[PDB]
Amino acid sequence: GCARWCPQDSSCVNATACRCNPGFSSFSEIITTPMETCDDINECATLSKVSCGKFSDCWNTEGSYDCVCSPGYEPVSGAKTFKNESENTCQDVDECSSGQHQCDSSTVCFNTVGSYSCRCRPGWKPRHGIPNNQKDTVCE
Ligand SMILES: C[As](C)(=O)[O-]
Ligand SMILES: [Ca+2]
Ligand SMILES: [Ca+2]
Repeated sequence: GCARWCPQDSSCVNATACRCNPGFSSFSEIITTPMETCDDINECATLSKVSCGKFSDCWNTEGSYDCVCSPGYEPVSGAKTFKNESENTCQDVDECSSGQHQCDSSTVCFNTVGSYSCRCRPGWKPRHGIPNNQKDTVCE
């Protein structure tokens, strides 16, 4: 059988009951009424569950979730999206060597984990207001 009144995001279990689809939850384990709702589980809140690993972030979605390397980090496996630690290959991006940085020609790019900084070349001095060791740094 298959109850046809099954609420959204749930699938029939028999002729008089339904079950929330994987990724959703309901108040009762078994839906026996069309008034019951199947709500999205936030996999990123349960701090209990394992992590995405280092340099990553958990992003919740309606019906699922995704792990992504944080800004300043990129996956060596080309896999922009992953599910667990084991799939984590987020390494830091070297904006200086990759020439992706945007330091004033008057400065020298210095790479850091997750970011990067522009420093004053020796014998040079920072312009006014703006300080050194920064992405907006400028020297004269
Ligand atoms: C993509 As949907 C509205 O079936 O959760
Ligand atoms: Ca979710
Ligand atoms: Ca970096």
